[PDB]
Amino acid sequence: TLRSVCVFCGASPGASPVYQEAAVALGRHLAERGLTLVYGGGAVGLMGTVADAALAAGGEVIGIIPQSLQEAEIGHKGLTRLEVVDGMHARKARMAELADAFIALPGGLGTLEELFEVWTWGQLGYHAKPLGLLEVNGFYDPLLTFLDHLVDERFVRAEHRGMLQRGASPEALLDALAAWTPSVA
Amino acid sequence: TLRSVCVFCGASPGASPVYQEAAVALGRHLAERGLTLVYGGGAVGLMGTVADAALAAGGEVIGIIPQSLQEAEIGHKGLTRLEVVDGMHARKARMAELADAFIALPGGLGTLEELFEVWTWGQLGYHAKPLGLLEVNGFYDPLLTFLDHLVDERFVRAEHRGMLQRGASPEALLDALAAWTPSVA
Repeated sequence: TLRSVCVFCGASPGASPVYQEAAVALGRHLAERGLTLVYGGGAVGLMGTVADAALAAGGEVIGIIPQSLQEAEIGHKGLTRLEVVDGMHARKARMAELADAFIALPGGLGTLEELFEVWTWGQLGYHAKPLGLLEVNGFYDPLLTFLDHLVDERFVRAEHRGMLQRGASPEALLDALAAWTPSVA
Repeated sequence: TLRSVCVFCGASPGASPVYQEAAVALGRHLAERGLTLVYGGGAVGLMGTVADAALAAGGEVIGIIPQSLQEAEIGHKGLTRLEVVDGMHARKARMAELADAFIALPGGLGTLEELFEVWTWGQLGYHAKPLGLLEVNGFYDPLLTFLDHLVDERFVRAEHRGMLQRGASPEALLDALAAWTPSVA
């Protein structure tokens, strides 16, 4: 049973409307499902979009932001709660602490470092929470090819590769996350 | 002027001899160049290989390991120094502190989370040190395709994308890192 899902996503909006459309769909779906959205607390780019969509649908949203980005004034003013913490490391740990699962929408370097870090925490046995990519057109295609090469070349175990789900539909991806177990090897 | 280079690389050896051959070449080259090798301090997989090759060539090697991995007994016993620190976050920060540049050899999830984190630190203006991928056959090919998609889709700025160099030759990659400046946009 999922109750809260942490979403990682770009601080930019992306070069085309498809990214914002996916963000909207994800945000709306989480709220419709009774799930709490946990995220980095921004009002810019896809961060803004996913939070606004969840809020507009009546969902609870918890933003977790380091003081450094907060005084850079990027912080959302309409959330259920906006938690200001001491540093990026504390931020990521808090986000993970409150989440039952993790979803990456498209984003850049920060989105990817968040995802790979939480994934590594799973690999190392710090949590057993599933992760997933919300696919938007072919955005994640080459990353997926790369990630499967890691398994073929034996730098990543099949069971750790299997912590990462994927789907183009928020409903189908959330279903996969909610049901995820190491038993389906 | 580079004096120390931090290398990120797999804790596994990889499915074929090409990975270890590259690691050996990199390690040897750093030492031949008078550069200090900074790394995660392991004796397993490509970590072991790069360190051994640098040591065999007479180079200085500094390993930085969290107490948690140290008491999991993966720590190299023949380095110039092996620094045991408090946590993964401290580890990464120390590694960055001692490094003038960063190189990723092939690896898995941990290698990638290290790389993307240090890259993000650069993007955010915490350091202005270059990063590079040591290419081994077509290993990094799909990652590179993905990374260029991030720029096309405007989730990553061209100037931040340009902090990451690449090369199949340790000599040519180190040359690119040593010379790197934001001016070559």
